[PDB]
Amino acid sequence: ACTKNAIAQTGFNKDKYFNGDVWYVTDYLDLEPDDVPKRYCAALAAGTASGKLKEALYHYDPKTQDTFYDVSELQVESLGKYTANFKKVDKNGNVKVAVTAGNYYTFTVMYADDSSALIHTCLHKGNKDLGDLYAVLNRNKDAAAGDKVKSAVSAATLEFSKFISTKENNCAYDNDSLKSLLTK
Ligand code: HEM
Repeated sequence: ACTKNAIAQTGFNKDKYFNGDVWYVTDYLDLEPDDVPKRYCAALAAGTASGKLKEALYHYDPKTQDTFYDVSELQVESLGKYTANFKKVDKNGNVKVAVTAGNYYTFTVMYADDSSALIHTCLHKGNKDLGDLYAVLNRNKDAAAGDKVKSAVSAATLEFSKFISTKENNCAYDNDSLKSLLTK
């Protein structure tokens, strides 16, 4: 179960965040015990496509090889805070699991600049939530976390030392598929 009302960044710049480009997860923190694997990778694209606010997600377990993509339309709750009902798709946007009530995530942009971001998500999927999940993002998949985003982690009353890095998993991303999925 999720327990945090994450606060969106003051002055959040939606058009810069949702510019159609890719964000890589470099570090993550799940508040719940062994909610997610210790070794993981993930990335997303975020943009407006034909007037609609969209995200495309990619998940890959580097040990089991489990791979999936998602597309969602984001609804606005407030500046930087969204509710997303997702559909599981292949990399080409063909639907594998349709949108359904009960399958949604919330998404809060706590900090962002042109290169880095801190987000919170709460996943709801039928019978399961995946507890509060924080993610440090970068435009460069290999970037070490800089002072702006590390300071934002501190300002959220979190300890960056507890975040788990994704960097040592050899993950490789299809950033072309992520961008194209925004339209699907
Ligand atoms: C970057 C932000 C992230 C968002 C918005 C997000 C969102 C989601 C969504 C919507 C699903 C369900 C997809 C489907 O069934 O079609 C999912 C599943 C999952 N995510 Fe994330 N995720 C993100 C990052 C992560 C990270 C960094 C981990 C870390 C380990 C992670 C681990 C998982 C796991 C293991 C599942 C499978 C859950 C299951 O079905 O039991 N996610 N995520």
